[PDB]
Amino acid sequence: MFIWTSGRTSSSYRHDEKRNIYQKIRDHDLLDKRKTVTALKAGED
Repeated sequence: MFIWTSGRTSSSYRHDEKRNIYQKIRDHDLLDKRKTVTALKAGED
């Protein structure tokens, strides 16, 4: 979806390496479907 406004900013989305890791771990879960069910939650604090 394009933009109607105007005020392009910096990356901070593709740059940061720790910003493109989430899609990684989740990729490791795809192989957990067989492993035990959910466990040890994680979010904030």
